[PDB]
Amino acid sequence: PDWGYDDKNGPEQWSKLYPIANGNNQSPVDIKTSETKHDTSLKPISVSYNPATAKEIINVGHSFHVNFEDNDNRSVLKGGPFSDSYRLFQFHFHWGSTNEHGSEHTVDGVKYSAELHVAHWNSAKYSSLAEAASKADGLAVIGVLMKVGEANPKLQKVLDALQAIKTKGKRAPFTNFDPSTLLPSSLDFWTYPGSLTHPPLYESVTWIICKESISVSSEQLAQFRSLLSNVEGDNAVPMQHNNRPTQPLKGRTVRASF
Ligand SMILES: CCOC(=O)CCc1ccc(S(N)(=O)=O)cc1
Ligand SMILES: [Zn+2]
Repeated sequence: PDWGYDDKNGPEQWSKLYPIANGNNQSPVDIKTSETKHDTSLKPISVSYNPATAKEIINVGHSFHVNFEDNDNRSVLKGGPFSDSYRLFQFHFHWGSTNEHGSEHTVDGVKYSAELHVAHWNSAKYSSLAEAASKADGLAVIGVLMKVGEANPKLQKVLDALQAIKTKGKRAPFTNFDPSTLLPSSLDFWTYPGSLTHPPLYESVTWIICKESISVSSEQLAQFRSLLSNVEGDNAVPMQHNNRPTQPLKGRTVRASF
């Protein structure tokens, strides 16, 4: 690809190939709690995922993705600021070189070790992810900040699957898994209109950021960074980091459900 996270093809240079990178609805962002606007119009978040929709895990070079079958509404997200039902299709993570950083969103300037993203597309208005991907109200992503600490047992199945997709392009069946089990006990959240955090960077994401974080150990994070960005046979190139710096809010208002 013509983009990555290196010095030459990293976030700082993405605007040269993708001008929208300097847009008005870019993500992630720093959430300043003193400036958040509590909205009583926000309903609780509701997630109902069917473990049978889990499909495959893929090493995409810069990260790894766990995709789900999205032919129907067996797995959906509702409530919050949505009136329409959003269909789950994937979840993945972002992390940094060291524990000091790794998350994409930040709260009051505080950076966490990694971040979990659970993505969905508007199947109420659109017919496919491809169509919805570029629509202002096309995507919905739940972001969960991961604070380094005790090992998180709920990450086990995912972590155990990485040894099968070590190098770029590798992919394997990943089934019978319900990602709602990775979410924090409380679903209080913040929401704002944003975008994909990496190319194509479409400003089509309604973000749902959980107030409560989930844990992850230094060793578990080591496993993410142990993934390789090269194709099998070439010299190993560890996947050290894949988080984008926070972007300018530019007038946007972050709403709180609590
Ligand atoms: C199976 C096809 O998968 C996709 O097209 C995923 C697109 C995609 C969804 C969400 C995000 S993020 N970082 O903004 O949460 C990035 C890229
Ligand atoms: Zn992401």
